[PDB]
Amino acid sequence: AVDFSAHPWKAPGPNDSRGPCPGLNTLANHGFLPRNGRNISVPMIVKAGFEGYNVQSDILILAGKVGMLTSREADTISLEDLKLHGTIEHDASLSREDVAIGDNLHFNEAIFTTLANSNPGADVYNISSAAQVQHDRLADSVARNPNVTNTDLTATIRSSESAFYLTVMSAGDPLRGEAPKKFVNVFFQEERMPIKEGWKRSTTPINLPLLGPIIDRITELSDWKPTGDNCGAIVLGPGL
Amino acid sequence: AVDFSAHPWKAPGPNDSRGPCPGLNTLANHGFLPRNGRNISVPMIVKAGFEGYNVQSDILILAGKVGMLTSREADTISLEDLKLHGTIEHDASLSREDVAIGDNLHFNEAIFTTLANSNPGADVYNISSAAQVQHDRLADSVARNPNVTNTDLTATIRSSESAFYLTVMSAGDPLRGEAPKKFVNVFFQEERMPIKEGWKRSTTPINLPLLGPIIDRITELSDWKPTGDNCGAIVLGPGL
Ligand code: HEM
Ligand code: HEM
Ligand SMILES: *[C@@H]1O[C@H](CO)[C@@H](O)[C@H](O)[C@H]1NC(C)=O
Ligand SMILES: *[C@@H]1O[C@H](CO)[C@@H](O)[C@H](O)[C@H]1NC(C)=O
Ligand SMILES: *[C@@H]1O[C@H](CO)[C@@H](O)[C@H](O)[C@H]1NC(C)=O
Ligand SMILES: *[C@@H]1O[C@H](CO)[C@@H](O)[C@H](O)[C@H]1NC(C)=O
Ligand SMILES: *[C@@H]1O[C@H](CO)[C@@H](O)[C@H](O)[C@H]1NC(C)=O
Ligand SMILES: CCCCCCCCCCCC
Ligand SMILES: CCCCCCCCCCCC
Ligand SMILES: CCCCCCCCCCCC
Ligand SMILES: [Mg+2]
Ligand SMILES: [Mg+2]
Repeated sequence: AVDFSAHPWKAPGPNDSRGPCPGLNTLANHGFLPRNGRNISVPMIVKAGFEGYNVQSDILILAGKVGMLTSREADTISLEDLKLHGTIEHDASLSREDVAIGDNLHFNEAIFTTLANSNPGADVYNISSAAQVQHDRLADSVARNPNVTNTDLTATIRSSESAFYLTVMSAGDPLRGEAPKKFVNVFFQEERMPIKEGWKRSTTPINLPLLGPIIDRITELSDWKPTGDNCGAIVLGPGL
Repeated sequence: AVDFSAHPWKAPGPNDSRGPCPGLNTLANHGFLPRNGRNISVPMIVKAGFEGYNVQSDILILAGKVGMLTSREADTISLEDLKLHGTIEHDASLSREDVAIGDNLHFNEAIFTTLANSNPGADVYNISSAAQVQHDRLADSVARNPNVTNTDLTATIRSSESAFYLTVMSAGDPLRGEAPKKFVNVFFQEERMPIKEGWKRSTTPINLPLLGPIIDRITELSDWKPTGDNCGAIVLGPGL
């Protein structure tokens, strides 16, 4: 059914739509999603995320339908549409700059330094390192971004994203909440599945029951606190 | 051309899905949407709203994709899913009870009394009557529902809904912001297009540019103020 050898990595061209999400960009760069990054529906995302990563429909339907709000189309997006600030896209990203003081769309190596340097002395990233990175990235946004938004919702989304890189890029059981640095680094820096380096699609389904306790533990270890508004309101569509 | 003779009203059966929205219920009762009220996509809503009412894609795409959040499916809903409180469904409805103190799903004649009795001495409802109804419905919820939610967002949705019945059920130019009581009453009470009573689909497109000034004027005349935190956060999916 799914043949990874028939899904080679190819660099996106200059008119291939790419977004702020390394998960979806990586699927597109391997043809699990359309390589042009356009006309993508939630069914397409569900199937691509299952085939590529063994991520289940529960989280992809929930996230996907929120992502659909970022376009002007009835049932599709471009991947670039997802950069719409305050729908899903948030400050204190792991690999992108805050929209008020920089580029909220493209991989940025200087931002990524915090993650790349985390968990000193080990060859994996794990739940405690992930939490430390989140704490540090939010401190960076509070220090440098006069428009910073930090809410219960953005904090949960951020922990979700960390749980994603820990699980989808895992070597063994994604339950363990740890992933080889060499796999995660390739994922973010090149938006490529690190097949050559020894990565394989998880044989364990990654769903909400699995991710939940990981998300909550990342949040707990990150020493997160409310800083201001705390209204979990999302942007419901472009140009409002 | 649209043939309404090909789209007769039929009462919903006991396992036909129906929701809190008279607009979409009415389209289903005429087969513009599936009579069973199930497996409804945003494209289906766009086409049905155009064919039945001359409502354009701008508002239906925006509202439709928010409505999709209420189901567990990738790109469809059942009409009943739309009852999900705090996505679109709100307190101080025109024809339904608040969820905390009653049934937020079915037409309720006692609630509907306020609208049915508005604009005394005219045979139309109009912008000032619609505003008075909204003021009175909200006051009712504030008096009887200690859990009332009333925010910039719910207030905008409410004025949008009033603008819809004023425009879609109009006799002449929907621009005028007035509709025969005999048409509107059938719309709410029977969820039927009042063809027998003389109604015809608008020949003027109903879109955001047309609705916007009507919405804003209803709001202005309604002497509205927020309740509590005024947080415009929506519920992003069922069972959270
Ligand atoms: C419905 C599916 C998905 C949608 C709509 C989606 C959307 C997004 C968006 C909008 C962001 C930017 C958040 C920000 O940093 O400001 C993002 C980030 C991220 N997504 Fe996805 N995503 C989805 C699925 C996935 C999958 C399957 C993975 C797999 C690992 C993933 C991993 C990530 C990671 C690691 C980030 C963090 C990037 C950063 O902080 O620099 N996502 N996602
Ligand atoms: C197509 C034209 C539409 C018309 C004419 C229309 C009309 C209305 C009206 C008049 C109400 C208020 C009922 C009341 O307060 O008792 C209402 C409520 C509602 N409509 Fe629609 N609607 C339309 C489209 C939509 C769409 C596309 C969605 C979502 C996909 C939607 C979802 C709802 C919901 C959830 C409510 C419940 C709000 C509440 O009263 O608590 N409607 N609609
Ligand atoms: C998107 O894909 C659908 C089939 O899934 C196709 O009919 C449609 O034309 C495509 N959209 C565009 C704009 O190319
Ligand atoms: C993460 O790895 C570091 C270094 O190996 C270790 O000290 C720490 O206990 C680990 N944390 C978790 C949650 O496994
Ligand atoms: C961001 O903050 C600055 C300085 O506090 C202020 O001038 C500006 O209005 C803010 N911009 C936004 C996006 O609200
Ligand atoms: C609505 O109708 C009433 C009675 O005919 C009238 O007094 C009122 O001015 C009308 N308002 C608008 C906005 O047309
Ligand atoms: C109403 O709000 C209060 C807030 O103090 C809360 O305790 C209660 O559970 C709410 N009731 C309902 C019906 O949810
Ligand atoms: C990209 C993160 C997923 C966004 C989905 C919003 C709902 C809350 C977070 C998902 C896990 C609880
Ligand atoms: C008939 C009820 C739906 C119409 C209005 C919904 C608009 C969605 C939210 C956008 C900001 C108000
Ligand atoms: C959210 C969809 C309905 C919006 C209509 C209310 C305001 C219209 C004019 C305001 C200018 C931005
Ligand atoms: Mg970001
Ligand atoms: Mg209601």
